Amino acid sequence: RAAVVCGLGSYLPEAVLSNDMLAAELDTSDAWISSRTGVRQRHIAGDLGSGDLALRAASAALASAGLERVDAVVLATSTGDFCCPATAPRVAARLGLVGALAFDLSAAATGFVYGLASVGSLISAGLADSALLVGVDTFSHTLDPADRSTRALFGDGAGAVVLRAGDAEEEGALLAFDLGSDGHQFDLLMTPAVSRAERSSGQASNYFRMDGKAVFGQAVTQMSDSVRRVLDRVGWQASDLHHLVPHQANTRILAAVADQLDLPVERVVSNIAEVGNTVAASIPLALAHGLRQGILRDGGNMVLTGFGAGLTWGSVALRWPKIVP
Amino acid sequence: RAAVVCGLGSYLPEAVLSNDMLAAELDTSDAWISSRTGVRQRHIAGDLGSGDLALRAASAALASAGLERVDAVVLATSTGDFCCPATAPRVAARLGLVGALAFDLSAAATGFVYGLASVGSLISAGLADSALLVGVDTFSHTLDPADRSTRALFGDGAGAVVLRAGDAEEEGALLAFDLGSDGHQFDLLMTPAVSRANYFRMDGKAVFGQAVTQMSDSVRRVLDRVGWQASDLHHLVPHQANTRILAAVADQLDLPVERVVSNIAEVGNTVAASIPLALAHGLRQGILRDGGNMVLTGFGAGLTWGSVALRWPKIVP
Repeated sequence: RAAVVCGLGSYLPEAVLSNDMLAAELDTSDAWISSRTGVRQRHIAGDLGSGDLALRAASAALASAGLERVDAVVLATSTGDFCCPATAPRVAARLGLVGALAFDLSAAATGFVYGLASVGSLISAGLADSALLVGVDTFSHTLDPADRSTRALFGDGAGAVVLRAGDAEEEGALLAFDLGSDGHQFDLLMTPAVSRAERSSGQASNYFRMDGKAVFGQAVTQMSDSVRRVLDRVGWQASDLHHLVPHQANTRILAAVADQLDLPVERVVSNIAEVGNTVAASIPLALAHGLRQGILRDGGNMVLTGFGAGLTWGSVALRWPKIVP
Repeated sequence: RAAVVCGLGSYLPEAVLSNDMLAAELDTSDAWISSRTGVRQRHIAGDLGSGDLALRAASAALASAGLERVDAVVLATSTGDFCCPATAPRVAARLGLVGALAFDLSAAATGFVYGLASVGSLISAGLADSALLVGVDTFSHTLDPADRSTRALFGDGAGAVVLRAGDAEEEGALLAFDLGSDGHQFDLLMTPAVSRANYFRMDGKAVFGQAVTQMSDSVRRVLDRVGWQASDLHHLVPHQANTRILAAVADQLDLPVERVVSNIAEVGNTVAASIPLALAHGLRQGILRDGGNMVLTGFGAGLTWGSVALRWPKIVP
């Protein structure tokens, strides 16, 4: 009993932050923003929360799958609408799926990969026959207004897939996983929790921070090595890969991952220039981009891979199924 | 391939807020608190976060299982140490684990039950051979200091089990599940995210009816799935919502309260930690029957609910 991908959907908020806007706001330049990140625009949730974005992505994903019900709704997010409860139950209800198994999973930029492991396993174990997994984050709400580095990189969005029970020989079946963590380096990427004083005031200044230099080099190796492990597990060489869909960490990181694997860079699916780094949403948003562009091959050998806060990392191998755009 | 419970552990913070202390601070009474909630004391985390409590609970559960290591750590919590990342990776690291599969799961007071489903399924599907599940919450950090209802009810703590790969015939095997939600009713139990430009609140009256009805129905559904009647249960171990809710669930299910495991008087309502802390209490008291028919059940914010059936295994304290 396998878990099979059978639907894809996504949603990006309407508002866009350009380099020109960001340069004007923070008294910097267009050059600096592109140079450092290669990101030219990022979508900004504004008054919308992760729940709102997830709802739109999930509805589109259900239409894609040709299904009007699923047994489970899981959100991979670090930017839930509340501290308590999870966002997933509300999203499930707003999809007309009251009664569904629903919860949020926290694994930062590796959330979508961990999400696939969790939902895929629920289906394989017989606790659900179908599921929505939504990778969604609204990191823009959590950025320091004065910080040009993070504001240049991060954007908001949601991407969703539908999984169903199936056979391991079907296109879209999740074939092998690599999953890990290194909590010894937990402090490298962080958005602190609100203090009790901040909760009392009704104002928090708990902003996302990252050690950019320390994150770059490690991110490349972490994802490259994780891909290699899953390639070895499924019996593929790097050359057998048609599609590599990494967490869109930064512009340089994506090509650097290909370099380590001696994989042609053109095989890396990337839209980081148009949407920025959307954390848990990055992989399914990149998938949606590939599908829009007709890049994704029916039955093509594919690996999805992530690395992020925790630290966390992981990869999943599958053959890409026929998905309705 | 089943997931089998093979260890139990817990940790309560040292500090205790007694009814007498709370009565003194908010000008109420032991009588009012005990009548309303059934709570007589509760443990308060203070400077310790959920990560600290989870580490201690986890270490105890490993020792209970006779293991130094497992493949995975999941924390069921709504009060993690950070907004990003999860707390589970740090816990796994400090336990000396090897690149653990690690994340936090959010399902409020149903978190332990959802956790067993997620962790159990990871094991059953072959993604892990062993795992720690920690139900941990420090709700005291999120309560309004002037709110007598929530401060009377909630306490802090962590409880953990070890699960391992095994056979469905083994004692401790997770036998059947029920899991659900109703997000249309999300506003009944809530801790808002704080704006960067908000304490926990509950609608107690509305929550009471839903807690009783959803926990009762969830148990009935899981009983049907495993093939037991309520009268076959040796133990029901519910989320410790409050004493009146547990009594109403027992009556609704035609269960004697004597078979409902509860330590809410001693630890209060600890959200995700409530079920494993109740199990720990039961084992301490010598109440738990070796191989006994057991259902764990939760309901909470989301709204969420769910139940798991298993035969309780021989765990040596």
